[PDB]
Amino acid sequence: AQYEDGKQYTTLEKPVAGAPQVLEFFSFFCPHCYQFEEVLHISDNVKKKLPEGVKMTKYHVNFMGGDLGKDLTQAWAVAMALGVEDKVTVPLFEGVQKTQTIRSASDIRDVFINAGIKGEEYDAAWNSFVVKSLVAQQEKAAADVQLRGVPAMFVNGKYQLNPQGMDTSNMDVFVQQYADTVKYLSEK
Repeated sequence: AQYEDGKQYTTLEKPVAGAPQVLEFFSFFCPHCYQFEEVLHISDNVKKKLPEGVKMTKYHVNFMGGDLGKDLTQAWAVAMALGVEDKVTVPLFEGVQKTQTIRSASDIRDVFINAGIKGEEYDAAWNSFVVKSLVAQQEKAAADVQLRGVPAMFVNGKYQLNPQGMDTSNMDVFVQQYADTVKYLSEK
């Protein structure tokens, strides 16, 4: 076939019930994640090709960058709770990987302040049990698929995208193949 298990995707031997339709994992420490966000805009091109009725979920992971890695997962929870993902994603990536000015939880906070979120609102969110439970969700979703690498995308908790099985001559063509693959899997 044109799409083949083990080539553009793999099947989880242990399907995850009740999983989000399109579930993406990343880390601000993850160099291909940076490319995926800044250069390729994968998440955005996937959405443009997804059906009607399909929600997209994106979670941060703990296993990169030790203590700061965990801070970043909590910060991403704050971003989801406040609905400010699209304002902090780029400065967090650049602060961690480009300028390397994110070295503590306080520096993470600075990124949110500079993006216009008020200190009070940030600190209240950061310490909230709503964010606590949002951190729990991120961990449990990653735990469900025993995740040891990012970037990763899973469709309906049973298929996992396999970008190594796609040509990277052309960045545009790679993205469309990736997105078309998500669409196919979606309709599966």
